[PDB]
Amino acid sequence: MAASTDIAGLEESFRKFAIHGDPKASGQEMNGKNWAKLCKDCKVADGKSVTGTDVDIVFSKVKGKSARVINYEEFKKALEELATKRFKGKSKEEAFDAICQLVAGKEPANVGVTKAKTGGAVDRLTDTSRYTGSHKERFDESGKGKGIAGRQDILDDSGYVSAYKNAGTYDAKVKKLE
Repeated sequence: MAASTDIAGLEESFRKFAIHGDPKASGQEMNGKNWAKLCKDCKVADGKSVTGTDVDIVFSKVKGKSARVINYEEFKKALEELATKRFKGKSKEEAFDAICQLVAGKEPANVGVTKAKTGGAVDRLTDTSRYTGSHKERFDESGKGKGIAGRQDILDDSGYVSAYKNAGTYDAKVKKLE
């Protein structure tokens, strides 16, 4: 419903964790830490279906462009993932709205805030972030790569079997000389 302002509350909670640190980011992306906490605060990572590691895996999968952070589109794509982890078997819409229902409205803090005062953030060398002078996203929002380039998911093999062993000074799997 409404291809733009779909859920609202979910988008609000996204901002809550997105602007965690920098309020000028608006709410375009989210890093692995804030995303990990997002699941924790909303207890989407229940441990029985979705564990901490699995949450980091999803984040490491959907991103694609290396990226310390994922954009809103890939966030709602990640939600579909965790949704199918728990609410699978039901209606696609219900599963998606359900997982969002467990998140929407809350902020990065289970009643009490997380005491983290100890990490030296005094590294203000001006070069750090810098805003005006470093770099901003170039206009490539219209023409992006469908599946990055070659789709690229997993190239996992049985373990590379060599005839009667030996082969070439033992199993030199892409060992420098190839």
